Amino acid sequence: MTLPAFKAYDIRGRVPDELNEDLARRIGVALAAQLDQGPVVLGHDVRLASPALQEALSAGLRASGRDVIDIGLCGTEEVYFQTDYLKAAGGVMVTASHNPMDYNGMKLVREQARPISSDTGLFAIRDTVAADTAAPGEPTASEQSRTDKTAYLEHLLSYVDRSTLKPLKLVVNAGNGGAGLIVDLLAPHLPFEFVRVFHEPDGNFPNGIPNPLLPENRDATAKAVKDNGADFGIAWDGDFDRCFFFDHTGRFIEGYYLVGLLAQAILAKQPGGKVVHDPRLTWNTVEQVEEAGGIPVLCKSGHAFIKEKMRSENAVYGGEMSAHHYFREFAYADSGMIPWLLIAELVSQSGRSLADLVEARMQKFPCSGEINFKVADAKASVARVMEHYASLSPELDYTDGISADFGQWRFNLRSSNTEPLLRLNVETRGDAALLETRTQEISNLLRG
Ligand SMILES: O=P([O-])(O)O[C@H]1O[C@H](COP(=O)(O)O)[C@@H](O)[C@H](O)[C@H]1O
Ligand SMILES: [Mg+2]
Repeated sequence: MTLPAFKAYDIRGRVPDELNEDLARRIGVALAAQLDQGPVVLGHDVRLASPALQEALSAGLRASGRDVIDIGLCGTEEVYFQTDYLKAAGGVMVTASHNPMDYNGMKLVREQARPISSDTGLFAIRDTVAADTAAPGEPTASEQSRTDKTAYLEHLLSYVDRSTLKPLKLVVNAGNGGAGLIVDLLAPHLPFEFVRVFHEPDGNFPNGIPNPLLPENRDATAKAVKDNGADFGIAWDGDFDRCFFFDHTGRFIEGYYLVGLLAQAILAKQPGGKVVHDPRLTWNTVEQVEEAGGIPVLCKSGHAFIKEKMRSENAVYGGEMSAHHYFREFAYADSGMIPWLLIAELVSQSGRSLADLVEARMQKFPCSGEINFKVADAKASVARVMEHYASLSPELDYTDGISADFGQWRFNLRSSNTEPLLRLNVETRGDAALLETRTQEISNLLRG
């Protein structure tokens, strides 16, 4: 067989059977053989096993003559940022992001924080690790501790005009992951009044694993916003490369609408820029990008496709509906911090609530949300859907699965690249009734 921890985009498995210190050391050795010359940045999240896995990675890297730059406990985006900023050969973040207690993992990047994925080196590393029975060598390179965050913090703050910010009251919910450290380092430089929820880093996760999409976790941010009259609320996953927004009513804002909102915010600073978006939900993003004078660029779903497209297009911003936001100035990488700073600046400058910034867009382009289906035969299920709709002659696009545009409504239906699932997204032109009837019709076809 093959090591199951090696996934499409990263390494993730249960400790110690799928991932352990020995495997981590072998990954470090194998990674050294894949990178161009230079040092390697290492960081880790709040999980209990994360430091020991990073230490093993470092031991393997240094046995292979790689200098290591230890940036310590951090968010994933800090590995991306420091890898690029320090002109490193590559970087590894030790993290399980949002997963359970017995699980950990790694996200690997090369120069300029370019992704290393299954077909761009990650499976090559897997195969090297799988066959490596060599004795651990001893270190031939050094490790340096670089825990200064100053350049990262300055970079984050450079996205906003601090003189235009208003003293908004913001709920912030780190979910006992790592985001609170950065909020607290940014706070002396911002006028906001923070209401801190689940703020302390705690790898035992007393308040639940850090996954703001779980309704019970969602409600903790919503309640804090409502009870404190906050302007909005922000929650992060554990490694804080995703952020999640709650308006002043406590309503969680579906991520689709943030792509168009953030695109408009960025285009005010970089006029005429290209904006990359995914194919799942599109109409609102295309319109808002064009209305702000930008050029929208359709791209297959997945961070590696989006980053590659942004690079080839010099795109200023790219966004996925699923809370991933990528910024050219940030080494084309995703940040869970830049988005809320941009939104706080937009609320401050415009005098409009976050609710009102999105309300008309949500009415104009209602969407189903991503609905997942585990079916007996995905290919037969997809064929049942396409046969049912054939007589309507939709405009079809195979950029990523099947996109079908019927005029007043459209869907995207695709197989996940990460799990054996079918994923459905539907949207309409301002018609909630059509959205529901079509979503239910497709759902019935898929399950039949
Ligand atoms: O959810 P994550 O953090 O693993 O995120 C990863 O998988 C997601 C879902 O991919 P798919 O729909 O093909 O399964 C991608 O959108 C995302 O860019 C990628 O970083
Ligand atoms: Mg994450």
